[PDB]
Amino acid sequence: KAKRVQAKIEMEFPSEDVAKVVYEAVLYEHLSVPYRRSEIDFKLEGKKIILDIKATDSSALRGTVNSYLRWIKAAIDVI
Amino acid sequence: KAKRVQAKIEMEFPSEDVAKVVYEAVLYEHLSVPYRRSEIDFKLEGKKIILDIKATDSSALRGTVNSYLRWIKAAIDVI
Repeated sequence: KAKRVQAKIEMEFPSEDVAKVVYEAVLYEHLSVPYRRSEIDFKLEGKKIILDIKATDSSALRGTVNSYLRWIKAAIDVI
Repeated sequence: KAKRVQAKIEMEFPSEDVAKVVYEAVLYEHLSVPYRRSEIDFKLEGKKIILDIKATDSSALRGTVNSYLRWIKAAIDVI
């Protein structure tokens, strides 16, 4: 019985060409997944990586935040 | 190499008094656990709940949601 739900993550990194890097690859596995759950407007601008999300509900979200915070570490791993 | 990582969350609920129950459960659970890592600012204000989370890294950020989102979703099921 949970209604409208929204999440926002920012992250800090060493080089912009290391935020460029982390942001720009997590993107290719985000474009490579149609049928997402449930709403996203990821974006890098500096050395921050910005993640804003939405979920029909409490868990339409949690498993997705998981999904991408690993994917974001999975990206830190090759660096 | 993820320097500081932060997620602000907001949940809107049926009754400004059905959310008051969840706060209280979770808050209890967030507080029947001193030594609680990493950083959590739990504030019920209105029909909305705002879970502020500051962490050491993506991973820190990550698991300090699951157990806490899965607490919220727990409170939800005793109603």
